[PDB]
Amino acid sequence: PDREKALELAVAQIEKSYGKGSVMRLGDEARQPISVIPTGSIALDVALGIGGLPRGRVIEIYGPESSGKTTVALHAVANAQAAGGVAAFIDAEHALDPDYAKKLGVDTDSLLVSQPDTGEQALEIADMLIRSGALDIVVIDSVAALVPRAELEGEHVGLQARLMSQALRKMTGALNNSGTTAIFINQLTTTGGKALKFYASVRMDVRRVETLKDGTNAVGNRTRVKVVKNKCSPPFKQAEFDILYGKGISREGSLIDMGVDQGLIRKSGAWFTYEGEQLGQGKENARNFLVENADVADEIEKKIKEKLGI
Ligand code: NA
Repeated sequence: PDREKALELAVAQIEKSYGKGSVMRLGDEARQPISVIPTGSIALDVALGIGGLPRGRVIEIYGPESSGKTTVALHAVANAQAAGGVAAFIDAEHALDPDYAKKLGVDTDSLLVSQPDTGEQALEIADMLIRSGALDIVVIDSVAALVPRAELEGEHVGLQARLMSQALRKMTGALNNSGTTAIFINQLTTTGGKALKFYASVRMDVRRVETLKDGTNAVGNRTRVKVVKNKCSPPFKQAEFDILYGKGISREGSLIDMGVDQGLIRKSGAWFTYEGEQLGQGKENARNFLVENADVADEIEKKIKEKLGI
């Protein structure tokens, strides 16, 4: 009785002294912001607690080569644009496929792109963009590619981490004020991510778990994402979803998964049913049905959000 108040007091002082998400019980509900950047998977949006990526914060998305981390980033870009936002993409990798981006939903024509000469030029340009107040989202591809000028110009070793540290402490204020989200893509956490690990409000570990198949042909990959860090909602939640080659994150696939998870979609055998109606036999028909019938896919989306507050 007398200790329940001391803990509430303790938590409050921590909250006041260090910020809103400085301590949380893992069973807590998330405090919902006004706006967020949805990820493309409702499952991931739920895993993040606040229904998507936070605004005015640093995000890290890391994983192996071709884990899907860039696909997740590009979906964040599409949704930011889809709600009238402007996007930028700081590219030190030169791997971007705009056609793939296009099929996800990215307005590539409007997408600001920069291919900077050095790591510090990359971060300075990003910061220049962020302070404009005009961007909703900027993506940095990638952390490891942010090679310092000195190293590129042929000149001890350790200053890439120092470059990130310096840049992030300056960038973090610019992001809060602007309400711009910065997503750092990072490989396997790798060459400056040790500062990013503490500056990031969200960190997402992205991985392939199995190849999806249409008979013997590889159509895509089931993808798993763990929110290892989350300052806006309890951390350590994970989600799975499908990335289909040439299309990206199957929005409809996630609606079904979370649909059955939430009891909104029942399962009379291999038949997925919704509201007395039938959606399809097997996952693909249920999936294909939802894209062909966008109105019911939004019905299922609104219902899932209502049950969880997302
Ligand atoms: Na790409």
